[PDB]
Formats: sequence, C-alpha cells, structure tokens
Amino acid sequence: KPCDLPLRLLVPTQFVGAIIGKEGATIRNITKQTQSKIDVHRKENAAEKSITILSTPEGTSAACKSILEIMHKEAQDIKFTEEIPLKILAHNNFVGRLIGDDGRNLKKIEQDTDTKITISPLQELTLYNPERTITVKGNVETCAKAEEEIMKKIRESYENDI
Repeated sequence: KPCDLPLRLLVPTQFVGAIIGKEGATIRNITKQTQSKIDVHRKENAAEKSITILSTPEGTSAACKSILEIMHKEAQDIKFTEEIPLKILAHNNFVGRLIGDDGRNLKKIEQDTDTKITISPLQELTLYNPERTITVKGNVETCAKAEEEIMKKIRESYENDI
C-alpha cells in the first residue's frame, strides 16, 4: 500500500510542445500540482511520444486530466477537429481484469463513462514492447474518468499478481 505501477500514455507529437510548455513551465506546474514524476520519451513506431506518470492513483488521474485539457486546448488552436483519443499503455500481464470474461469490465467502464474503449490486439505487440495500447474515445472529462477506472482495474491485476 499504495500501488507503485505508473500510468503510461501515448500522446500525439503535435501536442507535446504544449504539454511541456515554454521553458518546461506547463509540465513542471503539473508535477507540482499533482506531486508526480512526468517523463516524455520518443517511441519506436504512429507519430506519438510516451508519457510516464509516477504518482498516487489520484494525482496520476489529476495529471492525466491536465494533459487531456492541454491536448484538447492545443487541438483548438491548430484547428484539429478530430477527437483526440486517450491512449493508455498497459503491460499485458496486468490487463486480465479488463479483457477477462469477454471484456466485462471494459464494457462496464464504457457504459459508466460514455466512452468507446478499444484494446490493441495481443498479436500487435513485440518483445521490445510488451504494453497493450488501450484507446479511449470520448472527451476531456469522460476520458479522465475512464482513465481512473481502467487504471483501477490494471492496478487490481498488478496487486493480485500471484
């Protein structure tokens, strides 16, 4: 107690500049306000960079929601009309509670949030990337609530491992 698995996101490279901000001001502000460690890494491919967030369950969600706001706000200013999905990366070993019983908890979460949630096919991953991509289509507030309940279920697998 409490759980130590990070939230990993895949965000479009479009919106990374705004998430970091000028002089790294935006990202630092989010780490202060959420007490998180946020690190932005290139990803071998997709035109996306990964964002790793180590914090408490709640600060993680607070940080995720801020990133969703900034992404959506940035999407307005470059006239990006499409809905920007939230893509959570989750290690395959810890997705059993989401995909288990014909994806019951996945569809449960869909219904509770008004989101369309899709998980990348097992076959798509490599030995260099064991993380499944969980794509949540919705909107800022609905994607963030969806992140809370997805990461709850991912942490349930992790904390009931063996």
